[PDB]
Amino acid sequence: NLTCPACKVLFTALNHGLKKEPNVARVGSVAIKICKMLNIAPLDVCQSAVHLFEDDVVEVWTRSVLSPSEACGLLLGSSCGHWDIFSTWNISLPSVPKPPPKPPSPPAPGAPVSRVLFLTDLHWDHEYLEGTDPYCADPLCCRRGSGWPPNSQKGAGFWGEYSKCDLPLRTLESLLKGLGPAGPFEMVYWTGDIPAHDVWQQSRQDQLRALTTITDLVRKFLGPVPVYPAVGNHESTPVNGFPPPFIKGNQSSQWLYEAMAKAWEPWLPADALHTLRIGGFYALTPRPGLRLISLNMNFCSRENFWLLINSTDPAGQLQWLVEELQAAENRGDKVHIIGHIPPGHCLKSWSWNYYKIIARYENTLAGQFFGHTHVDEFEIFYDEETLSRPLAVAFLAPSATTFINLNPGYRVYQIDGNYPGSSHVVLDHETYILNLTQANAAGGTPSWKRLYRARETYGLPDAMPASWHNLVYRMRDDEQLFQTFWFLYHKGHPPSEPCGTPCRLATLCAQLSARADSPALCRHLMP
Ligand SMILES: *[C@@H]1O[C@H](CO)[C@@H](O[C@@H]2O[C@H](CO)[C@@H](O[C@@H]3O[C@H](CO)[C@@H](O)[C@H](O)[C@@H]3O)[C@H](O)[C@H]2NC(C)=O)[C@H](O)[C@H]1NC(C)=O
Ligand SMILES: *[C@@H]1O[C@H](CO[C@@H]2O[C@@H](C)[C@@H](O)[C@@H](O)[C@@H]2O)[C@@H](O[C@@H]2O[C@H](CO)[C@@H](O)[C@H](O)[C@H]2NC(C)=O)[C@H](O)[C@H]1NC(C)=O
Ligand SMILES: CCCCCCCCCCCCCCCCCCP(=O)(O)O
Ligand SMILES: [Cl-]
Ligand SMILES: [Cl-]
Ligand SMILES: [Zn+2]
Ligand SMILES: [Zn+2]
Repeated sequence: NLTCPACKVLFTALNHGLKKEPNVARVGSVAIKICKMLNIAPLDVCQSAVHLFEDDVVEVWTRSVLSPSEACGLLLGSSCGHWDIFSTWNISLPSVPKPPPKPPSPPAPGAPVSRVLFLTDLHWDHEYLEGTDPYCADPLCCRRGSGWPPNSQKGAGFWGEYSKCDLPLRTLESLLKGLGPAGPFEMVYWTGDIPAHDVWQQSRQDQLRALTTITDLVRKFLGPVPVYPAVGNHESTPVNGFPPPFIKGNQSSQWLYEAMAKAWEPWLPADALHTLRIGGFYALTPRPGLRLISLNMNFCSRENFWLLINSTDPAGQLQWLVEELQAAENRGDKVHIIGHIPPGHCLKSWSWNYYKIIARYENTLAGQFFGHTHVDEFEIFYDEETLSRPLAVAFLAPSATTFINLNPGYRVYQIDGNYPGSSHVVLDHETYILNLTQANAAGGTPSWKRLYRARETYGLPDAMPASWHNLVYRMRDDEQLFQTFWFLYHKGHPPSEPCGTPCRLATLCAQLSARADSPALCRHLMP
């Protein structure tokens, strides 16, 4: 009734009053008070952190949740406004009828094989310090500010520590030198997450220092080998905050996207840098017959608060994705996709609109590779209508960082080699680790070793989805087999707590949940 305008007026005033930071500072003070009461982190971390966020978090709030149109529609109904914050949305596919489903034929004898190294979640802590308390109250330890191990306890290890601690640069430098046996590689995929988890005290200069430093360190050791990286979530500041392109000004993400451009011009062509400076994604031809696609999965992130304003296909990334897939289908080209956050962890509507595009172009896809989870995992795609036929699989390589309680490690994919008629699909992959227990030991030397090989330990005929599909339900029945998977799940450093059946099924359910908030995919695991 007459309350409808009063709503629109009040929200307008508060939004204006939030232009003035002193009130925002008060509003910020409250968020801190909550931070301590909820024990997200020690108070030292709260104050620093909140001060970073309040400015931008309040901006989106004024532009979205507390916008008069949106808010009034919620309290009073459609009569007075419209509430659409995380409303659902759809993507339109082309008018081309999908060709009959078709799987790749296995490679012929003597066919060349390509090696592709996969690096993700390096997470460099430039403040990392040996001897400091690994058990500190702060969300990140083993550094300056962590203090020192109380009561004659062992401090942070020299190369790293099995705890909430990221890596020292020397351990990262060590990784690059020990790729001899893992190589030679034809190209590399790098799905971001370079900074550490010390978000409560990260200036843009701190962020870009890691970008440049780490980028130069890679290009140096790799040399002529092209590296194709993707955007991670820890790479901007504030973390997870990735304003879509329609946002402009100093609060835009231009500083980051343009900084990446300079650092990566040697690796990428012109048309890819064009789109990268805009939305943090790109595509290009790495070799004849293949088309690589790097996605800015921060436009699917629940954490991206900028999506409150408009969560509907930010940057038109999905529509841009379809353009490329259809083009490759016309050419007959295959496709690999890399991104940081895997689709199973995206926003619901985003994830579903993605699932369907996979289903449509199952024949075009030759690979999907992701990270962010820091553990060794995968996710299988099925036909949309029935979720019965597996049609694609994504690989969730484990992180390089120890964060948390992990052995460092990276991933290497053996794929169909560079030759005409290549399917460009994965044939096998290998995982290498660093056994810190032995490296940080007295008189110990860093030694990278192959933890295992895929088809070897799991005895698979191929790396196609069906093989993995069978693999999942197999482990549901056999206990000892999962205990092995559990071991490799943690890069050779599993937890102490045994994984009970509920832990097991939870883990296994995730392997099928390539789509968010859909219990039907875990129907077969428990009746
Ligand atoms: C990384 O290196 C560490 C080195 O400590 C490995 O942990 C060690 O693994 C050995 C055998 O795998 C185990 O030690 C056992 O000790 C018993 C008696 O305590 C002895 O009878 C056995 O012959 C064996 O030596 C134990 O799990 C562990 N040792 C210690 C001192 O912690 C770890 O397995 C390595 N990780 C990888 C992925 O290779
Ligand atoms: C919310 O956003 C979607 C698309 O994201 C952005 O929205 C536009 C405002 C613009 O910034 C685009 O460049 C971005 O992609 C909007 O839906 C799209 O709207 C455009 C028209 O601008 C249209 O061409 C597309 O077909 C639409 N696609 C979809 C999936 O909706 C939507 O209108 C935005 N809502 C508001 C209130 O701005
Ligand atoms: C009545 C509706 C119930 C739910 C409302 C919840 C919103 C709370 C957010 C308040 C943030 C504090 C900012 C105060 C800014 C004051 C500006 C006054 P001025 O423009 O005259 O200077
Ligand atoms: Cl140190
Ligand atoms: Cl079928
Ligand atoms: Zn990470
Ligand atoms: Zn991440």
